[PDB]
Amino acid sequence: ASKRALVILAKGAEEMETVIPVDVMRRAGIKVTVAGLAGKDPVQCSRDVVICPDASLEDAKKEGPYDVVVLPGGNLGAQNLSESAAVKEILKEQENRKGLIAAICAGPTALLAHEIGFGSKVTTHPLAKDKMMNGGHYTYSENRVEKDGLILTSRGPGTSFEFALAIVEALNGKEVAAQVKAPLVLKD
Amino acid sequence: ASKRALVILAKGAEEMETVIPVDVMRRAGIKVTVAGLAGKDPVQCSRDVVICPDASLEDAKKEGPYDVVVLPGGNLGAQNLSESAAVKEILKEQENRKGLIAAICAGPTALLAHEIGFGSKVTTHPLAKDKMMNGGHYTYSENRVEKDGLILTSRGPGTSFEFALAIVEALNGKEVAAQVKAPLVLKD
Repeated sequence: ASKRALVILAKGAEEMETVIPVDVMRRAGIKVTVAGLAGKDPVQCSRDVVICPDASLEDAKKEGPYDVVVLPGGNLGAQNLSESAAVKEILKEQENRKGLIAAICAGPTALLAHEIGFGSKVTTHPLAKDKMMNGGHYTYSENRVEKDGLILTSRGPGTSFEFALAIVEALNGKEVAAQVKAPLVLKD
Repeated sequence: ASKRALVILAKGAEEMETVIPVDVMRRAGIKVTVAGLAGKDPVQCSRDVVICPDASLEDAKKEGPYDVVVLPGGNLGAQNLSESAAVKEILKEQENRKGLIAAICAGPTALLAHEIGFGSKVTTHPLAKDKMMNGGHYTYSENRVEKDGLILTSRGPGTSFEFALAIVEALNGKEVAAQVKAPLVLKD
């Protein structure tokens, strides 16, 4: 009866945008797997923080399904996500079974690369807007967190807490989110 | 002409409170060393995020001095910090040369264990107040970030961005802090 979250971690990911959702989701009792795109080896994030994944993406793919698939940002991380055929397969399957897809900052741009969620309202980092909107396949929002159907997006490192709590609210409900939020000492 | 920051990482540290300052400080051009209390080996943080330090604390001690020494929180992390004689020596030396000491959430309680900064106004997580105030050696503040002389403290994971930007403002000034803050997409 435990919800499961997959966080996909590639070289160049924004480490804050990775650790904050992972931590918050585990405070909410979600089973999170931090899966390394390239294997089980340690991953050098964008600001040189180095994180050891729980599993390779190949292994974690076999222990699905997941209630949420999480795509962190960071410009080089999103590009690695956008180029990976394993990500495409994971996202297409998640879309088909109507599971949640969550992406933050530059992360949403992998959705475009993989033709995921066309027609949805999404947000990105302001610096990633032109890229996400190439072709007019989505509608752009400047809300800090945006959710349209099964696509949940958010804007940058400083929205990471709101993004994570929104995932918690979607999976476990508003009261768990409120209970997890209080000890964090957030402003709003 | 590069400012240097030491972040001391022990088993059980709050990973958000570790990654956010490290990342923000590196965006500001500070040379940060993430030093593992127990050695160069990977460290299991409080929510099971596993981080590889840059150096052991023994090695990093030799490449000082540092403009700021940073103590993350997490209850078991702070207790490991509070029990370590190497931390005591690092903090006492930092106090004597009037360098900045920054601690967040439960982190400040290591200051008490090591008799650092008595008489200063400090803040902690609300849950760590009774422990920090044992003996009346400090004055308690409920400000989200508190700075009194060379002691900079802050309250919890959700204050981590404000805490980090305050370190940046102290080391590099208000304009660098403002410049680093803007791309993060913080609310206030």
